[PDB]
Amino acid sequence: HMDKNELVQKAKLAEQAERYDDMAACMKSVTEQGAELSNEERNLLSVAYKNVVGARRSAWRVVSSIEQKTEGAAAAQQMAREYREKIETELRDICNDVLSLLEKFLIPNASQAESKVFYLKMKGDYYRYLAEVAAGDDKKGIVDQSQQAYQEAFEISAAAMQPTHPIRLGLALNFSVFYYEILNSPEKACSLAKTAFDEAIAELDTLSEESYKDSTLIMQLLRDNLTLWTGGGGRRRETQV
Amino acid sequence: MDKNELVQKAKLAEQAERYDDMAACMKSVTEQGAELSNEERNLLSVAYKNVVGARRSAWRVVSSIEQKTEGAAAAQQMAREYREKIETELRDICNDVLSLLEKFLIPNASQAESKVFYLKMKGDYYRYLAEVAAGDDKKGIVDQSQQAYQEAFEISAAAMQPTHPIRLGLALNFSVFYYEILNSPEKACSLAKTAFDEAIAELDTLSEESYKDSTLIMQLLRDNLTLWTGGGGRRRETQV
Repeated sequence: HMDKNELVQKAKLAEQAERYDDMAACMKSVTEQGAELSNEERNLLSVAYKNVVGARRSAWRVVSSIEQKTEGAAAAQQMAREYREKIETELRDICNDVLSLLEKFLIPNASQAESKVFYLKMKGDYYRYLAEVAAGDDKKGIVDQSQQAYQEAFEISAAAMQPTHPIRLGLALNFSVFYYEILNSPEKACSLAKTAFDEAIAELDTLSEESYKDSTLIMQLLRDNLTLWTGGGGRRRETQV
Repeated sequence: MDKNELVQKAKLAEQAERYDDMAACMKSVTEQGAELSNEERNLLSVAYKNVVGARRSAWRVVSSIEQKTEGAAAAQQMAREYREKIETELRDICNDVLSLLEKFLIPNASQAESKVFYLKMKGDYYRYLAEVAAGDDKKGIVDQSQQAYQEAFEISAAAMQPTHPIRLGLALNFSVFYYEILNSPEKACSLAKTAFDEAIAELDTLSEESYKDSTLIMQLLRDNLTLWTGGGGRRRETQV
């Protein structure tokens, strides 16, 4: 059995090799050893599972579009439907894997506000991924679970973290996307993103260069979504005194 | 199920970039024992190139990292063991493809261009084995790759046009084999240059579609030749 250092070293090797199943298995093993993850181990775990589920999400959108495009061909549409359902099962199993890890190991032992916000955001993300493909009688509960987790994360970070903190900015980005795509609520999605951006830009100048670089990267994403969602109108071009 | 349904599933898997599914569909088609159509042959080879390719790239990444870590030793052992795990997956993939080629693809090939395709594929997958083999094991593997390429080469020189994409692709890969596996760069260059030159003389007779098919591979030959003969005193190019 590998100790923690060997598992982290192997997860980094697997990352460079783009072997994300291996990477996630290593970081799940690290997690279940029961010690609080460091910032870099948190990033390795989250990057690994995002890529693992990300392959299915992309494949799911492709096959869904083919299923919609072949509506006049029974055999072709049925084959695409069955293949989408197969991908969905994989996707749900990955989400349930992550959600179980968050509930059983990560969230209960998060002793600092930063890490708890990170894991509650992650819980919001993976219920959101479930909500992207939920289409039966469980969608309503899943959508609510996502919003509850995001909101709990928002509550802790609003009180414990500066608005420039990358975790708080990343939470605002994804929670905004949840409102836009899952709830079909563009006005709330935009005001949430705009508020987090405005609150950060007021303090951005006070950061060290390295922290500034980190914050600005996420603030770029908030800006890009706002511009995408509001088009040429709404946003007024900027000039400088 | 039926051959046609499996082919449709393979094409769906291709669009979803799920190459394990794609490869599994086309393996089942091959195992039905009927000669593959050109479309089926390309789906099979595309699928397994992607499946094996993921390990080939991972193996090179891990090898490169392993060769650039000199401060530690237990980390060095962990990097080696991870490479050996990737190696085992790579060999199993190659052995899977080589078994299909021996049992179904090469025996059922009724036309010259098909036999050259599969003999080239056999050369390719022994070459992938040769990329990771060591010692006495490597010699036999390299010989297997060379013998397959050479038989494909002799058939294609006799029976296929020099512009045929399969003949040109054989020249390209056989040339890389000479350069990289046999450490014979001049012979690799002469093989690439001769195939390129032999195809030039008949490009004028081709349809637009065949002209593009042939020249796309001739550009890969030229790319390797430019890479292998270096810039030397070459001045960078600008276009009016």
